[PDB]
Amino acid sequence: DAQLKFANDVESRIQRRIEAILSPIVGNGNVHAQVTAQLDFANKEQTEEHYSPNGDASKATLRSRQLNISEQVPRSTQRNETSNYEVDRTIRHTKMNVGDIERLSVAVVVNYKLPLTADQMKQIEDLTREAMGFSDKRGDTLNVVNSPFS
Amino acid sequence: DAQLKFANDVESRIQRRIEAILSPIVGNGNVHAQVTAQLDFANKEQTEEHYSPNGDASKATLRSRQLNISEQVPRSTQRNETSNYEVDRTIRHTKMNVGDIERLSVAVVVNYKLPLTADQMKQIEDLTREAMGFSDKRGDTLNVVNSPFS
Amino acid sequence: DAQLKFANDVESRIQRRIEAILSPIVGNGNVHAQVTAQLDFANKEQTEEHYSPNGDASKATLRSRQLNISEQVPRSTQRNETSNYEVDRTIRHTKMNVGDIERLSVAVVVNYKLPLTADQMKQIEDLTREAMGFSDKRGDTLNVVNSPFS
Amino acid sequence: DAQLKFANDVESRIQRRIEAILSPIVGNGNVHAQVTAQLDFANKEQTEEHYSPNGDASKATLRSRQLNISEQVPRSTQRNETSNYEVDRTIRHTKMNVGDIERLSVAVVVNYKLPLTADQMKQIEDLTREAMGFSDKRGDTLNVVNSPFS
Amino acid sequence: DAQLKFANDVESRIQRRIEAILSPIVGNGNVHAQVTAQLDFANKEQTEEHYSPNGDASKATLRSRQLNISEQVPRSTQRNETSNYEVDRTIRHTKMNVGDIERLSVAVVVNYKLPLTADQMKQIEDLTREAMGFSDKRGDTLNVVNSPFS
Repeated sequence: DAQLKFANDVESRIQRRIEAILSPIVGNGNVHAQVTAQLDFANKEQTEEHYSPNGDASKATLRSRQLNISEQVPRSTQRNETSNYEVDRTIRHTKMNVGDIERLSVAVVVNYKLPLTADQMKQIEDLTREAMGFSDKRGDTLNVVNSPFS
Repeated sequence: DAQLKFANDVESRIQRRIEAILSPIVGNGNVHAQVTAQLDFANKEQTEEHYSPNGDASKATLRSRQLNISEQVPRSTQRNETSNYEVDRTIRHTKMNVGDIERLSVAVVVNYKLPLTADQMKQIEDLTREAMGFSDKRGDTLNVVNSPFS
Repeated sequence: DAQLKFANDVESRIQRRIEAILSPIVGNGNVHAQVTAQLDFANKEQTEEHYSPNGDASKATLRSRQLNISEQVPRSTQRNETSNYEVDRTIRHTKMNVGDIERLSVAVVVNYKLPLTADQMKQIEDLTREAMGFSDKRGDTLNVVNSPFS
Repeated sequence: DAQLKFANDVESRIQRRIEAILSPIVGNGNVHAQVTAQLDFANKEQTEEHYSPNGDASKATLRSRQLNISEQVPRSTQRNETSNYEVDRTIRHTKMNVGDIERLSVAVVVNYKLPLTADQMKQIEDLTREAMGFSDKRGDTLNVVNSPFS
Repeated sequence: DAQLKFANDVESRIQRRIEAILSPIVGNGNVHAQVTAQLDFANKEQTEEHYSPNGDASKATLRSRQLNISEQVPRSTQRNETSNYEVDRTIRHTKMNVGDIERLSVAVVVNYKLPLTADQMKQIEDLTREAMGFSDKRGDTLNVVNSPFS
């Protein structure tokens, strides 16, 4: 129902931003872009519970203790040891948001003026990458191609 | 719904600030910038509970104790020791805010006047970095390019 | 919602103060500054509980005691010792404030008059640092650059 | 909300005081100052509980006692000793105030008349330090610079 | 809120007193002073509980006693001794006042007439110190400087 409208709005934002940043370099209307946004709407909760290790005796936190030591001499021995500890704790209750951007894909066409060089193409690709909100974490994809218009 | 409007407002703030600081150096309208803000809306709580180590006998905090020591002479021995401790404690209840900036990305175009030199470009990049609120913690990204306008 | 307005007010205060202190040295309007304030709105509590160490017998605080000592002569021995202590205590309930400044970033442009020397630039940087409320604890950043206006 | 107004009032007080003390020496309006006050609004309580040491037998406060001593002659011995003490105590309930000054930073410009000498500059710095309410505990910072006005 | 007004009143009192005592010596209006009062508003209670030592047998206060002594002759012996004491006690409930002066700082300028000598300066400093309510306990600070007026 409304999910399509929300996705369309996000795509329109990113498209107008890319065109508005790249227009002053190449011209008024010699560039077009279309973006496809993979939105996620799955309601999601979470509850971590982290404990810091207290195995090493250097920073254990003893609340109690009992250390009995017998020794006879045929060197019989004995060593009992009860220990009650205290432990750190961290608890988060993260309730994710419905409507985030999980992945993007952008295709941009640039006009001749007649080929545009390689350095200018690379810097234009870089401007677009930075204007998208690019992130190699989400697996985003970009491809800018140069071909004469008609 | 409103998340897009809030993000648009934040982006507009940062954009107008960058342009207003960089305009007096390069000219009235010979620079443009577009920023993409990755906002986070996930409701999040937290509860730490930290304990200071009292393993070392130099600063333990004994509440009780009982130290029995027998010894016969065939040097039989014995050593019992019960200890009850007291421990420090820290407890925080951090309820994060919904609407913070998790990551930024800024693309800026500067005009010729005809190339601008390298030192001026570097100081302009540095001004922009400082005016953004840049932070290598959040993974922010900046790229300023110089190309003739049309 | 209102967080942007509060941040804008804080930034306006710091900006007007920096410009008002630096204007009489360099001129009426030959300087501009823009500041970006990283505000924190996360509601936060805390509860410390500190205990002073009473391990050393020089300043323990005994409430009770029982020290039995037997000895026979084959020098058999015995030594029992029960001890009940009293301990210091400190308890704070710190409820942090929502709306503090976690980090600042300031960019300032100064006009030619034609380069300004190095000593004057250093003292101007120092005036700005002192007028900000600078603090190397919060990780604040400052950068003042000199470039001709237009 | 109102925290900014309170901070502005405190800063105005300190600024007018510094200017009013330093004006009669250097002139009517040949000095300006701007101060940045780091105020603290975190609600804070506290509860100490101090105990004076009674380990040394020179000033213990015995409420009871029981000292049994047997001895046979093969010099067998015995010594039991129960002791009940009384201890001093101090208890404070300090509820800190919301709105104190945690740190200050002052920047002052003085006019030529043409350089002002070093001794006069040092005594002016000292007057300002004393008029601020300076304190090396809070980490306050002062810097007075001399530069011709325009 | 009102704390600033109370502090201003205290400062005005001390300032008018210092000027009124120092005026008849140096002249009608050839001296100015400005004081900065560090007031404390933290609500504070207290409860001491002091016990006088009764370890020494010279002034113990026995309520009961039981001293058994056996002796056989191989000189076997025995000595049991139970003692119940009575102890002094002092209890204060000090509820501090909100609005006391924790620290002062005074800066005074005196006019030429042309330097004023060292003895007169020292006695003027001493008059000011005595008129303040000076106290090396609170860490108060005074500095009087002589410079020509304009």
